Amino acid sequence: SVYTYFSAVAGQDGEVDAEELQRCLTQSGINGTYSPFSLETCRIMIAMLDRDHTGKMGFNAFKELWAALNAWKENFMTVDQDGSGTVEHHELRQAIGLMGYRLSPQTLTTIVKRYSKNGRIFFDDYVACCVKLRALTDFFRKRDHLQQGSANFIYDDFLQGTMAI
Amino acid sequence: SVYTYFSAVAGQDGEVDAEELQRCLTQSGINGTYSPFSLETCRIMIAMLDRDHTGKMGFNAFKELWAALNAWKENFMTVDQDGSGTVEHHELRQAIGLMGYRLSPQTLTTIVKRYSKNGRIFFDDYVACCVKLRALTDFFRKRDHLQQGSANFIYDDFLQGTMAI
Ligand SMILES: [Ca+2]
Ligand SMILES: [Ca+2]
Ligand SMILES: [Ca+2]
Repeated sequence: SVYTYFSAVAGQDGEVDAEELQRCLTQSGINGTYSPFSLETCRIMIAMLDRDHTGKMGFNAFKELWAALNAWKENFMTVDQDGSGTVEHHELRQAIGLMGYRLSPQTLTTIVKRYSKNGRIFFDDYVACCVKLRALTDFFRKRDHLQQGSANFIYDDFLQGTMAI
Repeated sequence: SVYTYFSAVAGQDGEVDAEELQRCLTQSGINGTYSPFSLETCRIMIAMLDRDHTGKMGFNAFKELWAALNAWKENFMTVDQDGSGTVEHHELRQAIGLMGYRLSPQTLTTIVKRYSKNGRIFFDDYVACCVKLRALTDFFRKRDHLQQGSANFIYDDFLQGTMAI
């Protein structure tokens, strides 16, 4: 069980940091034949749910992450129509739609260019993208309760929410 | 010159991607006895100046980056008053002030937690921090029309500016 691996890598504090999380996820086999997650992707995964700002992730938060990772993995396989093991612009656009985001062509362009390596978006980068989209949206939503699609941010708040990710 | 190193790694399009930039900067000696830059840091250095959204860096952008890196390098030497080769909370506070940014102790704490390892911020992470602070502050300033320290953002705009870095 992935939960058994969590316990095995948790260490003395019963919670995982980026490095421990990377070990747990790699042992889980969630990445299949794709490359394991990078330390950076695991760090952002933690930042996404680090409500207490401790740089670590508790088990209950991990259950939420695991659920999200499996949904994102299915989306990846769904949109990877050519089975390249990489997500191209039109595929990523589809995945973004599957996740519920309504983004402009330019934003999509920016995202593809930012996450591409040698021309392609591999699983690790794809997941990192999904994580950041969710983390940034969580922050934005706290300033957009009416869900109007706009929000005011004081500079300091803006940096706190974005620099933490 | 550093531009000689740029020309040595530049692609046939006269630009460099994150990996080619990494090689150029390693040859430049901007780090001295410090470590080379991580791929992630080089990727955001490119993003910071990717005004034409090509995911690559041309000569003009590199010259701008080189100037910024030297500014950040000099600031690093200035604030690392105990010669630890690393920047601690108090020292980063000074550096952020030298960069012309005014943030709260709370935001400072968020930044230190994000980039420090055992209380120390090493060169690569320090530069990554400087890059993101500049990029996000410039993005915020563009929307802060009245220059009052607060700005309203359309959701998609917010995501493009933040996902870009
Ligand atoms: Ca632990
Ligand atoms: Ca594909
Ligand atoms: Ca120091």
